[PDB]
Amino acid sequence: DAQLKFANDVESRIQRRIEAILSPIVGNGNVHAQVTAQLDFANKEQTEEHYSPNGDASKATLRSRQLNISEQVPRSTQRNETSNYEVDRTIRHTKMNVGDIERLSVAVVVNYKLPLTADQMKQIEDLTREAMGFSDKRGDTLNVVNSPFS
Amino acid sequence: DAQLKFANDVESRIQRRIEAILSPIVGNGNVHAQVTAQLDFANKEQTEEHYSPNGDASKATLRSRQLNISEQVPRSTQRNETSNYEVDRTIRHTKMNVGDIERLSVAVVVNYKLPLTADQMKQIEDLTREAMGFSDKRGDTLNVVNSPFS
Amino acid sequence: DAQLKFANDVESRIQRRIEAILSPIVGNGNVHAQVTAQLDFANKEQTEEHYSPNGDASKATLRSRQLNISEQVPRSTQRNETSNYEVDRTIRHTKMNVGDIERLSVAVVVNYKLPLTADQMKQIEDLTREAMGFSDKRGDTLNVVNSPFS
Amino acid sequence: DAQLKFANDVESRIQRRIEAILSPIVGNGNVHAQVTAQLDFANKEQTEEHYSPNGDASKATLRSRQLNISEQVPRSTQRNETSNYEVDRTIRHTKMNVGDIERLSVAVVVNYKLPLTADQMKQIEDLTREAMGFSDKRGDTLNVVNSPFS
Amino acid sequence: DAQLKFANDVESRIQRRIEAILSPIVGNGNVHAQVTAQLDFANKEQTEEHYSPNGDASKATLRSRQLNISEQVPRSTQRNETSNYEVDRTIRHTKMNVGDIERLSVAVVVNYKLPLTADQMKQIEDLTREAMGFSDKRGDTLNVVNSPFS
Repeated sequence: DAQLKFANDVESRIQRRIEAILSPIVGNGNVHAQVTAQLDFANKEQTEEHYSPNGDASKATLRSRQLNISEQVPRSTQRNETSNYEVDRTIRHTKMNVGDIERLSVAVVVNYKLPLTADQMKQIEDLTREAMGFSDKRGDTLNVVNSPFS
Repeated sequence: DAQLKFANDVESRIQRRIEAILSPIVGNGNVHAQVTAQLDFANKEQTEEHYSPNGDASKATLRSRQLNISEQVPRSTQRNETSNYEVDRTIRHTKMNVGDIERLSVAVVVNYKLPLTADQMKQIEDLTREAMGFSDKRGDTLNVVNSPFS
Repeated sequence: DAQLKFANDVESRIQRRIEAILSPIVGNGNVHAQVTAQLDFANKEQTEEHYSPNGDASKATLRSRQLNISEQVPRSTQRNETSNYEVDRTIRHTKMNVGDIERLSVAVVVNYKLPLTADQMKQIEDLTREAMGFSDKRGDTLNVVNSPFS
Repeated sequence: DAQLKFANDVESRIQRRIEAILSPIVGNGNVHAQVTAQLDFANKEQTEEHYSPNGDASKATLRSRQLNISEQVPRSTQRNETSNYEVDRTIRHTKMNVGDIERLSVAVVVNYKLPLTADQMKQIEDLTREAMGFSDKRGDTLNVVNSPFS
Repeated sequence: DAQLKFANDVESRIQRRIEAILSPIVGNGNVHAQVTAQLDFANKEQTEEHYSPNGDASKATLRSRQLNISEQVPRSTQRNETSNYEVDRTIRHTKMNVGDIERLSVAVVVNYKLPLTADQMKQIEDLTREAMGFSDKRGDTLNVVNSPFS
């Protein structure tokens, strides 16, 4: 129902931003872009519970203790040891948001003026990458191609 | 719904600030910038509970104790020791805010006047970095390019 | 919602103060500054509980005691010792404030008059640092650059 | 909300005081100052509980006692000793105030008349330090610079 | 809120007193002073509980006693001794006042007439110190400087 409208709005934002940043370099209307946004709407909760290790005796936190030591001499021995500890704790209750951007894909066409060089193409690709909100974490994809218009 | 409007407002703030600081150096309208803000809306709580180590006998905090020591002479021995401790404690209840900036990305175009030199470009990049609120913690990204306008 | 307005007010205060202190040295309007304030709105509590160490017998605080000592002569021995202590205590309930400044970033442009020397630039940087409320604890950043206006 | 107004009032007080003390020496309006006050609004309580040491037998406060001593002659011995003490105590309930000054930073410009000498500059710095309410505990910072006005 | 007004009143009192005592010596209006009062508003209670030592047998206060002594002759012996004491006690409930002066700082300028000598300066400093309510306990600070007026 409304999910399509929300996705369309996000795509329109990113498209107008890319065109508005790249227009002053190449011209008024010699560039077009279309973006496809993979939105996620799955309601999601979470509850971590982290404990810091207290195995090493250097920073254990003893609340109690009992250390009995017998020794006879045929060197019989004995060593009992009860220990009650205290432990750190961290608890988060993260309730994710419905409507985030999980992945993007952008295709941009640039006009001749007649080929545009390689350095200018690379810097234009870089401007677009930075204007998208690019992130190699989400697996985003970009491809800018140069071909004469008609 | 409103998340897009809030993000648009934040982006507009940062954009107008960058342009207003960089305009007096390069000219009235010979620079443009577009920023993409990755906002986070996930409701999040937290509860730490930290304990200071009292393993070392130099600063333990004994509440009780009982130290029995027998010894016969065939040097039989014995050593019992019960200890009850007291421990420090820290407890925080951090309820994060919904609407913070998790990551930024800024693309800026500067005009010729005809190339601008390298030192001026570097100081302009540095001004922009400082005016953004840049932070290598959040993974922010900046790229300023110089190309003739049309 | 209102967080942007509060941040804008804080930034306006710091900006007007920096410009008002630096204007009489360099001129009426030959300087501009823009500041970006990283505000924190996360509601936060805390509860410390500190205990002073009473391990050393020089300043323990005994409430009770029982020290039995037997000895026979084959020098058999015995030594029992029960001890009940009293301990210091400190308890704070710190409820942090929502709306503090976690980090600042300031960019300032100064006009030619034609380069300004190095000593004057250093003292101007120092005036700005002192007028900000600078603090190397919060990780604040400052950068003042000199470039001709237009 | 109102925290900014309170901070502005405190800063105005300190600024007018510094200017009013330093004006009669250097002139009517040949000095300006701007101060940045780091105020603290975190609600804070506290509860100490101090105990004076009674380990040394020179000033213990015995409420009871029981000292049994047997001895046979093969010099067998015995010594039991129960002791009940009384201890001093101090208890404070300090509820800190919301709105104190945690740190200050002052920047002052003085006019030529043409350089002002070093001794006069040092005594002016000292007057300002004393008029601020300076304190090396809070980490306050002062810097007075001399530069011709325009 | 009102704390600033109370502090201003205290400062005005001390300032008018210092000027009124120092005026008849140096002249009608050839001296100015400005004081900065560090007031404390933290609500504070207290409860001491002091016990006088009764370890020494010279002034113990026995309520009961039981001293058994056996002796056989191989000189076997025995000595049991139970003692119940009575102890002094002092209890204060000090509820501090909100609005006391924790620290002062005074800066005074005196006019030429042309330097004023060292003895007169020292006695003027001493008059000011005595008129303040000076106290090396609170860490108060005074500095009087002589410079020509304009």
